[PDB]
Amino acid sequence: VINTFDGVADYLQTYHKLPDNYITKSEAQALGWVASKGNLADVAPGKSIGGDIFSNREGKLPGKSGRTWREADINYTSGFRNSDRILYSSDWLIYKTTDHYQTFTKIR
Amino acid sequence: VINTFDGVADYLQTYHKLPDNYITKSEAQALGWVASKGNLADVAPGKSIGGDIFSNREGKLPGKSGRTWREADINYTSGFRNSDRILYSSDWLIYKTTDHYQTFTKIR
Amino acid sequence: VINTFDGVADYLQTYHKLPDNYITKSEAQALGWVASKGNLADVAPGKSIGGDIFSNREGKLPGKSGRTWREADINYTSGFRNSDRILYSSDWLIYKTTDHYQTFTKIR
Repeated sequence: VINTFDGVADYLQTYHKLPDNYITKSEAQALGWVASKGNLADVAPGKSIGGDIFSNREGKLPGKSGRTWREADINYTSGFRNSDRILYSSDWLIYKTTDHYQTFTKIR
Repeated sequence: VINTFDGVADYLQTYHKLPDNYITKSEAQALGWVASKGNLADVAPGKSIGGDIFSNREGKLPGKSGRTWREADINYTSGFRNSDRILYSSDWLIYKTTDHYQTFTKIR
Repeated sequence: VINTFDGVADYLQTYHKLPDNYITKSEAQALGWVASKGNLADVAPGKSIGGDIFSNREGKLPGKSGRTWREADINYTSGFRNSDRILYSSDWLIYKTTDHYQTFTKIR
């Protein structure tokens, strides 16, 4: 019902209480809601996950002795992580994937 | 593949079973999926979180003896909670924040 | 700051490290982030939840001896599940709901 900055501010000034569409964290929890901790934006705004080791167990990326592969999320703003990743090797080859490691394209 | 109301209804009438893009809750779980309880819309449609105490440990909001601050989510429809909050004091001052308590603007 | 395929690839080639907006999974976790397992697209791309028994305890759907009701998600792509469901009986009657089982409309 009422959930805008000005709509809520005016209601608070007039009635001295929040509109009927609001419930406290306790009430929400009593109903079965458990706050998710999966949105990276909540704990680290403007950041993205990246720098971890990609095993390359499938072998779709070119292997070599001493070469390790790493990954980083691309196009992430907030919410759930997507399927876009950039893969880079210790010797600097760069690949991309937009389908969560199903296929790769060399981009440099 | 097939996931619309009419596409699924016609497939059910013709084949008497769901299309190959559907899996039961058990099957999804066997694969590693665990239903999230973080979407407030699932347990309380049309509602928003609001009314809880805001500590104001940082002191960006004007303090006073006997004055307590509370908050409420703004612009929430469903899914993850955003960074929009309205702050109101026991004596009725009103502020807003759009960056999850980083900065505040007096709006009344 | 830098999170596009070409922006990140060029930064990696020039500086040999990810931009300052990236943090590893460990670092994110140290900060309080716990990867959600609630996005079906992560474990089963292109799939939707469907085929489970709908109890019909409320009785808004026509009951009969030997008739069981089942449901399936509609319009799902990724992220949180929505409120769209198709209900079908053992004897093939088809209904739809767009408000998470509050109201139903016979569609076949």
